[PDB]
Amino acid sequence: KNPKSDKFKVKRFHHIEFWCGDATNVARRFSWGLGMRFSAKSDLSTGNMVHASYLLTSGDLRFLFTAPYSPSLSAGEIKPTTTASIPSFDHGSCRSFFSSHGLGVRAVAIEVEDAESAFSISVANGAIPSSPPIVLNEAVTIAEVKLYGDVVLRYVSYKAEFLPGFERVEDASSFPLDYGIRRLDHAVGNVPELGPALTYVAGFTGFHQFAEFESGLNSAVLASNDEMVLLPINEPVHGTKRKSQIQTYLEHNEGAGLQHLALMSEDIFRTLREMRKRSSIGGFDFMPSPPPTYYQNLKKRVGDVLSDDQIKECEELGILVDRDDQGTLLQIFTKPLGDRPTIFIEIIQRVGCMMYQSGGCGGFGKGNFSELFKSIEEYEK
Amino acid sequence: KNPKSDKFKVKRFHHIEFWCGDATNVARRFSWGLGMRFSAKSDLSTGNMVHASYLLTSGDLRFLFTAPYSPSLSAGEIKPTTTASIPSFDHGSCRSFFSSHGLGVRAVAIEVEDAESAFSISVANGAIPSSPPIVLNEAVTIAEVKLYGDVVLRYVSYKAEFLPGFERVEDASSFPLDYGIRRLDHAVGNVPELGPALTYVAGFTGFHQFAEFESGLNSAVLASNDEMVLLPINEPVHGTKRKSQIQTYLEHNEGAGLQHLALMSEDIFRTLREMRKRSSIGGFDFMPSPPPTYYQNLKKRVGDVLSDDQIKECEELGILVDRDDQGTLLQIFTKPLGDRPTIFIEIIQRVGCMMYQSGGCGGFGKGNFSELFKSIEEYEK
Ligand SMILES: COc1ccc(-n2c(=O)c3c(C)c(C(=O)C4=C(O)CCCC4=O)ccc3n2C)cc1
Ligand SMILES: COc1ccc(-n2c(=O)c3c(C)c(C(=O)C4=C(O)CCCC4=O)ccc3n2C)cc1
Ligand SMILES: [Co+2]
Ligand SMILES: [Co+2]
Repeated sequence: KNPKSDKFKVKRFHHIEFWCGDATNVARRFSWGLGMRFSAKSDLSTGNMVHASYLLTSGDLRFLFTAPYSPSLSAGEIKPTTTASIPSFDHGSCRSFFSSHGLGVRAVAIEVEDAESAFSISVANGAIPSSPPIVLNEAVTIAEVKLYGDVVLRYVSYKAEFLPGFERVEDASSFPLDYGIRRLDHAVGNVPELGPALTYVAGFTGFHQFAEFESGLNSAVLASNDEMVLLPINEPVHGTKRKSQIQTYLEHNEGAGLQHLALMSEDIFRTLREMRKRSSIGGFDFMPSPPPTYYQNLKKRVGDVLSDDQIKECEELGILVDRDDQGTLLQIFTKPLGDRPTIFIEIIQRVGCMMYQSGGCGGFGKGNFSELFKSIEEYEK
Repeated sequence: KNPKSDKFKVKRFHHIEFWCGDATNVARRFSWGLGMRFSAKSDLSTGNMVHASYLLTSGDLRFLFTAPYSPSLSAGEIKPTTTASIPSFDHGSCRSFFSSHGLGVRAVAIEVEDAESAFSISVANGAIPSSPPIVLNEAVTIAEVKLYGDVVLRYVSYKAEFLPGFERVEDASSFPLDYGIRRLDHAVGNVPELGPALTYVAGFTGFHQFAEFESGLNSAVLASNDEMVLLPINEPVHGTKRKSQIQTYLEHNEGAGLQHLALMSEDIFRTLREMRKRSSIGGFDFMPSPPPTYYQNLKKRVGDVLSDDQIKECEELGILVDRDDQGTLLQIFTKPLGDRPTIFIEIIQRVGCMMYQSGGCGGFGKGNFSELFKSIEEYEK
C-alpha cells in the first residue's frame, strides 16, 4: 500500500556529506577503500577561505567530505561576502559536531524540484529549520531541515557541476578507480525513540511506511512516492541478554545519528573481492563471515535464484542473503568506518522486481538476523 | 665544533605522535602512503576508554596516531583509575589542539636513560613542564616538556613492546608493507622568532648548534652529543617579494608548530617509486619536479658521486641533491599531509661520512634553494 503522499516532488538521493577534522585524509582512505574517484574540490586553491570540501563519486554515488579551516582566515568576511561554497557551513557547528560525534554523516541530501518550496512546505509541516533556502550563482538552491540528532536533511534543486564554486579536479590527481559501487540505496538512523522520530519525519515529508515482511532493534522505513529514497530508522529494545547494538551506538555517538549507509553495487562479487583485497592496506574491514552451516541452509531457502557457483562465491566473500516475496537481496557489512563503534557501510545487490527495478526490492535483510543466529547454533552442533 | 654538552643522556628519536580527530582514517592513509605496517594498538578493544591510539612502524620509524573518544565513556574514572595508556593525554588539550592546528604533530619523543632525571634537569634549566614523569607498569617512564607552540618534547626511558597497555596487532590486519623508509632523520619547527626559541631549547637540553655551510627563512639546528637527534628551527624573513612560506605556515597553523618530518630511506629510489605509484590512489603527492636545467647543472656539481644512471634516475623521481664538504644528500618533499598548508614530509638519503654514518652527513640541503632558483631561470632562458 503506497499512498504516494509526498508533500513535495522528491527525485533521488543526491549526496551524503561527512563532517571530519581533516577532509584530505578521510577522503583518500575512502577513495581507496571503496573505489571512488576524486571528482571536485572547494578549498584554498579554489578561493574558499572557510572550509575544505572534497567530493568522491562512484556511478551516481556522491560522498562529500568537509572540514573547517582556521576561523582566522575568514574573520573579515561576513555572510554576504563569504567564500564558503556551502553557505550552510559554520565553524562552530562543525567543530562541535565532530568533537561530539567523531567522524559521521552531517547531511543526507536529496534532489527535489524546488528547494525553496520543499523547505517552506517542510517547516510549515513541523520541520525544525536548519539553514534557510539560499540560491547559488542563480542556478542551484540549497536548504536544510533537521532530521534526527545533529543530522540534517538537505534539499537541493537545479534550474537546469556538483555545486557552484566547486572545481573539477586535475586529470592527474583523478585516478579512475571503480569497484562496482553505483548508487546509494538507503541511509539509516538510530534514535532513542522510534515513534516520535517516525511521526516527526513522516509529518513534514509525507513519506509513507514501507512494507515489511528478537534481537536489539525495532525499526521502520519511510519512503518517497517511487520508493527510491528510503530512510529506515531504528530504536533499541532493552532488557535482553545481548545488549542492543543500537544503544551501544547512542552511547558512543553521544545521541542519535546516522548508523549505516547502504550502497548498491552492479556486481557485488567484484565489489567485495576488490574491497577485501584492500582491507589491510588502507581500505575497510568486514564483519566476520557467518558459519558454513549458514551456507548449508541457503540451498533450501534460495535454491531457485542462486546457483551454487554464484552461491559458493558468497561463501568466499561472506555475503549474506535474504529474500522477500517479490525479490532477493545480497548484503554485507563493514566494520565501523572510524574510531568509534558507530557508523558503518553496507554493500548490497538487489535482484528481482523488474518492470527498471523498484525500490526496496527484497527488503532490508532483517530475517538475516534470526537466520544468522540459527546458523551459529547449528554450526556449534 | 661539537662541545657535547647534553645535560642528560639522550639516545635516539623514539616516536612521533600525531593528534587527529579520527586516528583510524589518518593511520590507514599514512600506512598505505608511506609503506608503514600496523604494529600496536590501544583503544576500546584493549580496555582504553579514553583515547584511540594506533602505531605504524617502518624500520626504526614509529608514527603514533591518537584521537579522543567521547568523555562520557570515562567520566567515572579519575587520574589514578584511568584506562588511558598515555597518561599525559587529556580530552580538552587534544580537542583544542586539533581545532586550533588541524592535523599535526603533538609530541616529538626521544629515548633517554632516565626520563625522570631528564624531566627534572630540563625544568631546572628553564623547560616549561607539560606532564610530570609517570612510571608505567614499573617498566617505562614518560615525561613531557614544552618545545615550541603546542608541540612537546617527550622523554621516554625503559628499565629493560611500544608502551604498557598497548597490544600487538593481529597478523591478519597487519600487512607487511615496506617502501624502504628506515628511521626519522630530523624534525623541524617553525617559530615566530628563532632567537628565543633557540635560546630556550638549547638551554634546557644542552644541545649545541650544528655546523652550517635569500628566500624566506633563517634557521639553525640543535643537535645532541652524537648528532643523531637533530632539531632544526626556522623563522620567517619578511619584506621580500615572494612571501615567506614560514609566515604562511604560522598563519594557517595558528602559531608555531612542527613544519616537516624528514625520514631516511635505505634506497630512496625504491621509496620514491613506490610512494609515487600511490599518490593518486590514497597516498601522498609531491612537490612539483624542478626543471631539466637543474639536472643539467648537476653533473658539474656532483659528478664525482652520482653516476648518470643513478643521476637520470633522480630525474625520473624529481629528487633534489645537495652536498656539504663531508657528504652528499638526496631529498624530496611531499605536498602538505592534510587540509592546511602546514606539515609535510621529506624523504632523504645520506651518502658519506662513514666510520656507521655520522648524523647530518650532507647537511639539510639549504643550498638547494638557490640552486633551484637558478635552474628555474636557466630553463626559462
Ligand atoms: C557477525 O556478527 C554480526 C553479523 C551481522 C549483524 N547484522 C547487522 O548489523 C544487520 C543490519 C544493520 C541490517 C540492516 O541493513 C538494517 C536493519 O537491521 C534495520 C532496518 C533496515 C536496515 O537497513 C540487516 C541485517 C543485519 N545483520 C545480520 C550483527 C552481528
Ligand atoms: C617546486 O617549488 C619548491 C620546491 C622546493 C622548496 N624547498 C623546500 O621547501 C625545502 C626545505 C623545507 C629544506 C629543509 O629540509 C629544511 C630547511 O629549509 C631548513 C633547515 C633544515 C631543513 O630541514 C631544504 C631544501 C628545500 N627546497 C628546495 C620550495 C619550493
Ligand atoms: Co541496510
Ligand atoms: Co629537512
